[PDB]
Amino acid sequence: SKAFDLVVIGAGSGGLEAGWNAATLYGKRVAVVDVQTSHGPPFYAALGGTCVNVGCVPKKLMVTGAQYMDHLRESAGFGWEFDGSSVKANWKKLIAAKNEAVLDINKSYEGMFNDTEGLDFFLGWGSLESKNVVVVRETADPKSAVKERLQADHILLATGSWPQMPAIPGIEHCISSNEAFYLPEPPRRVLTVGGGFISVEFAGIFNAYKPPGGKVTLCYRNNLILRGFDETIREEVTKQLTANGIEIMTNENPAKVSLNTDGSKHVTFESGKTLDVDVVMMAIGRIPRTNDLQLGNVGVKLTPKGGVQVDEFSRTNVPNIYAIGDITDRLMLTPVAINEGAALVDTVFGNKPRKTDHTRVASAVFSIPPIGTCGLIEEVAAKEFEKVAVYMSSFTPLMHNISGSKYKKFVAKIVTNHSDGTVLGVHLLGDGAPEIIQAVGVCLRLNAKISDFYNTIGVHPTSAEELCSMRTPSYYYVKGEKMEKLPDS
Amino acid sequence: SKAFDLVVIGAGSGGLEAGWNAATLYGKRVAVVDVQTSHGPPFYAALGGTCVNVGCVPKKLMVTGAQYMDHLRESAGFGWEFDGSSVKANWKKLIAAKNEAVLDINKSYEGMFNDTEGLDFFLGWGSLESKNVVVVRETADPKSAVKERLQADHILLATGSWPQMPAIPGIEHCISSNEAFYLPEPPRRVLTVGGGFISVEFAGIFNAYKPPGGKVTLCYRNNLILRGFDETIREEVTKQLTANGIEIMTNENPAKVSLNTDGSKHVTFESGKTLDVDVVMMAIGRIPRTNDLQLGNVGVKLTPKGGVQVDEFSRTNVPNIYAIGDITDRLMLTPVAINEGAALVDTVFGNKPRKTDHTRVASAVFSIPPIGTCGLIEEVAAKEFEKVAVYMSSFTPLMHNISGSKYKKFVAKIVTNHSDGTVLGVHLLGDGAPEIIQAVGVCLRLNAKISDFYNTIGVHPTSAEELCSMRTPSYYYVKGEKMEKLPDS
Ligand SMILES: Cc1cc2nc3c(=O)[nH]c(=O)nc-3n(C[C@H](O)[C@H](O)[C@H](O)COP(=O)(O)OP(=O)(O)OC[C@H]3O[C@@H](n4cnc5c(N)ncnc54)[C@H](O)[C@@H]3O)c2cc1C
Ligand SMILES: Cc1cc2nc3c(=O)[nH]c(=O)nc-3n(C[C@H](O)[C@H](O)[C@H](O)COP(=O)(O)OP(=O)(O)OC[C@H]3O[C@@H](n4cnc5c(N)ncnc54)[C@H](O)[C@@H]3O)c2cc1C
Repeated sequence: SKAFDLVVIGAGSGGLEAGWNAATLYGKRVAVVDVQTSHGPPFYAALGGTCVNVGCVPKKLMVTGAQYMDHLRESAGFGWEFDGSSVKANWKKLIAAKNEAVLDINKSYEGMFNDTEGLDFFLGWGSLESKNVVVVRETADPKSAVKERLQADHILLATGSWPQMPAIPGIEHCISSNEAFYLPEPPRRVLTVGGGFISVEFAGIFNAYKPPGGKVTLCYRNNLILRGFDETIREEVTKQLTANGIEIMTNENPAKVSLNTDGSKHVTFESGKTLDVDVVMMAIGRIPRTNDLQLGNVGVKLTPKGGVQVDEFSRTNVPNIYAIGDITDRLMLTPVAINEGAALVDTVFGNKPRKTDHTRVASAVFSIPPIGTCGLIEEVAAKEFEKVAVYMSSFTPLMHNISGSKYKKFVAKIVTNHSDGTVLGVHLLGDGAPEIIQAVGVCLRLNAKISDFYNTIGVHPTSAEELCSMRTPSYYYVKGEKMEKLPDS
Repeated sequence: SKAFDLVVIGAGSGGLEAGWNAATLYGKRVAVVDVQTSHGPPFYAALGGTCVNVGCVPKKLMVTGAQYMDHLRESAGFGWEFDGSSVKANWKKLIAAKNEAVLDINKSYEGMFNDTEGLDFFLGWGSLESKNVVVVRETADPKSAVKERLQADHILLATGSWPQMPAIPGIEHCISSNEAFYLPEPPRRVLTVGGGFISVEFAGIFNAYKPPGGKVTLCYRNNLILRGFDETIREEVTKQLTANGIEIMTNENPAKVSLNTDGSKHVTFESGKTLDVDVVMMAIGRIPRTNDLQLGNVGVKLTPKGGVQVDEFSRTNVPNIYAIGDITDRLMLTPVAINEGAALVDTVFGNKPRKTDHTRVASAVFSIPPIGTCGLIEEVAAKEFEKVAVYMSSFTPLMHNISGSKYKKFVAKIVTNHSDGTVLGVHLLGDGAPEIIQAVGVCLRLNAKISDFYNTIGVHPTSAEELCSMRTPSYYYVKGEKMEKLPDS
């Protein structure tokens, strides 16, 4: 067995940050375990994590590809002429370019390990033998051959999450986001199941790359997609996906899937409705990846919903064992996992406690058009504060009247504590929204007030200047009650 | 003769804000004077101002159209196929769409005047008869017939600026940005004269719409374009314009222009080099429009360079006469002019003095790719502060390695006071830059430190998140001198 200050199980976003920082900033001896060195089947995730291999990085490339469908059409309003009937979207090329880009990242990460002293990679499946020993095996099977036994002063659990699949008849005919990344050809008809960001993101990707006579359908078991997001924006994204040819089935959920004779899938819904598609993609949730770690050997406690139970400092109930990222089933974001890994390492090896702030985190949805958001939505804020103000701007930007995409209304909302003007949340929908919101996150850290926004001089002409052009609330909540104007008193 | 609380000469960015505020917020009687009711020849600007008619608004629509040249090309990396030889950029269509959009704004300003009590528009040329009378005439000639005599308690000068044309033989064969907006056809060969934002922005526009066998040349009298901007950005923009097929002639300046027998232009540079082009667009500066105001009648004082001299509250040497916007030859931006207009009105009619902060104003250049900037460049900071740190990131984002535009390095630079970490300037080059910098403007009003950026959680994947990923200075200025590391002293 080999001895290490820190052993990390999972070479993903959080795991690599922790490992890199411990080794290069604190001079510790670090071991990092992952199940394969490059993306794709059989394990999908790999060295670099979910985000690099089957997540943020590849899907952003694919969304960027999808945006060209809109660009090509929209150029005509600006005088661009070309043979429309010659236009074809080559999925095979997209996927091949994506694969090369992901592989290049895989390769650079193994170059990092090769070049970095005291930071070593171990290929295999990690699990807990005792509270000081990580065993590395050939496969996920607990009975597979032992490759390595790693003695660890500290153990970090960073194995992320995995797609949830519903227990319905014909689930074997369905796929998840994992497989979506490797489809040999683009589906003519596809059902995306779920109303969260993965389902909305992929619907837009499939919508652009669909062969002729194609149809993308997204279904969601409740009334309105994208729960947790601003309600205006939820309603507007629904309208804007619809206007780009995507069918949105709300209050619907698959009961059953079967094969048609030609090989296509026949979906039956709980309500009795039916749909024939070429691909059914489940995006109904991601669950912490705890099953292979043999946590019962050491008694690391889990949450009711299956995450590793931690405190604010990422500590489990076992003293030298920690958990960060998706395995904790909190905020499933890459930069949050990274921030968590860095704080952990500062605490443990730097001996100066640091915890990640999980509030006021800026995030994005790469829908078409995209969402950018930071902080509280108005419903949540109205429950915590007696007086809240909402500043709303919503209209089609000029260039989209010219482009023909008149449906692309840009939404900008600011939610404040109206007692002192403190900005509680900012919510954006439209082109550039993810890029705009980043520095907004810095503003909220500094406890910006609405006056800090409107007293800042705009950049003209942009969409972002709308954030600096709102002085009078559109409406209020007074102890939970929505109203246009404050009572005369 | 008509009596008014406020008479505004010039119905542009600053004038309209001031007029609207005085009428609607303070209930004053206001007159606003402009020379045209809609955009275009002979006087180009009109109701709405330079920005609405021959500036920011149409310019941005035209750059947006220009971006499609890149989009169509870059789509191929993501699998998009089409008949490339069928591609045509219809300049006439762009201009027609631009015109309708501008005209729509012209028309809406007329409804504003009609619906608003005590806010009236007068068509004609405004000038000062005396301290308390603005005279409106048919033309700029002070001998032309009087249309109106407006008795004014207060007078606001807001006539903006006008293109500078060098005194060279054959200047009559050259145009400015004004005429560029109305060219009947797109020029095959064009020379844009100047290294500032207008010359660069139009170079990009003409480059996208040029007919077959076209060439855009930009010339600049000194060594490196875009003086006043970040040095890394100046160098990068030069590289990236060149890579998109624009010729940049540095250390060259037109000495004369003559008309060829085919109507094209023969340019001779001070060096003796020559170049044949179809259009010569002068973009060597903009100078305050003071001549037609007959300021000598009242003795309003001008600065050495020709602007109306004002204090920080926009007051002239004459108590009831004020000046804002480009006529003051300070910061020539629409939102600054607007902010000055609002502050002046609060001061004069609210009797609570307010002034515009001309520091840390965010701004953009809509080059391809675009620049976004706020605050000080490092050479300027190194003079005001004893120790400054520069945080720098410059690389081609993944998508542009796939797109084929490998020359598109995104540049992010933060300049700080290294004594306390206070952010002094932020400078960006690349897609989204103008949108990213807006909320950065808010951050600098809040006196953000570098640590406020790097302790903010990133939105991934974005270009903007680079701003939150820089912890270690790339280099420093100590007592005005550049060095990679701080001295041990
Ligand atoms: C389709 C999709 C799109 C997404 N888009 C975004 C986005 O746009 N922005 C964003 O911020 N986030 C996005 N995410 C979420 C983001 O990918 C995760 O939040 C982040 O990757 C979690 O990081 P982590 O360190 O917790 O784990 P991961 O990055 O998932 O890394 C866990 C690693 O552990 C390995 N592993 C698992 N079991 C073992 C074992 N027992 N032994 C050894 N190794 C093991 C896995 O192979 C994996 O590489 C997306 C996710 C998906 C699925
Ligand atoms: C090509 C170009 C691109 C630009 N791009 C941007 C940009 O992207 N972002 C930005 O912030 N700024 C931009 N600007 C600058 C911006 O347009 C100006 O800073 C702004 O319009 C100035 O506002 P103003 O109120 O001072 O004057 P203006 O908006 O120019 O208004 C002055 C008005 O007064 C009228 N007038 C003149 N003389 C008389 C007279 N004697 N009697 C009656 N009326 C008169 C004129 O017709 C004009 O309408 C651009 C300018 C140009 C030329």
